[PDB]
Amino acid sequence: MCPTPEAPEYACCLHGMPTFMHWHRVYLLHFEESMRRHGASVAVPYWD
Repeated sequence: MCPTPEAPEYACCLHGMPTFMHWHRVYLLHFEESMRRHGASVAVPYWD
């Protein structure tokens, strides 16, 4: 689903380009924003 539903005939995440980072930044944030909505007192941890 990408521009413009239901026309595509496409795939919707941004790889691989400079804005890759950017996109996924947003993505993670979205996730976080939903997670707290169900009572998350914790931000998404990172695994090293």
